[PDB]
Amino acid sequence: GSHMEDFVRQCFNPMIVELAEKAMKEYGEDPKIETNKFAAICTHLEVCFMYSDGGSKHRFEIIEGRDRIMAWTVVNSICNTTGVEKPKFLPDLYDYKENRFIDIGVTRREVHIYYLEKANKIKSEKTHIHIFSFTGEEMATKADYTLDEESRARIKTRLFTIRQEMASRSLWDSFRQS
DNA sequence: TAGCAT
Ligand SMILES: [Mn+2]
Repeated sequence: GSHMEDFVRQCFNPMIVELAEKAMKEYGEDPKIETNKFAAICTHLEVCFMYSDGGSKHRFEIIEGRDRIMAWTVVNSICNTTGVEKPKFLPDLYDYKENRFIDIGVTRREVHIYYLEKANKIKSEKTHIHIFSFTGEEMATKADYTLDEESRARIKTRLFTIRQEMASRSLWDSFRQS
């Protein structure tokens, strides 16, 4: 029974917490033990949903948050109807305005470190990468940041708030260093 | 699978 687990459950809304729990269990893993992975998955979900709220109403197909089988089904429907390349790893959103998949990532390292790791470990060229840090930096493919500044700014604000909440509980050093 | 580790 870790502090980190009880922190996560009062920091994120129940719908995000339930989707996180399902994602770790769908891959046979324990929120109670892998508490840093629990917090990261909740963080990734919250950013993806905040990001999809930033568009015009029909702009994005949400992939993140669905059962894996249904996620790939929706990816195949997009690739078959748009002709866009089928990504190798499950993306987070599909941008109907710019006709591309987006993979969002959140990092406690310098933004470019995770960006470059993603820009290889995913290879599948045409997928747009958008990285956010817990210090208010972002980095996106071709410096194309997809949303208005206000929509990205509220994401950066929320991430710094998660950081301060973890730090005020002495969970940040453990989280940052794991 | 998240993303930090290696
Ligand atoms: Mn992602």
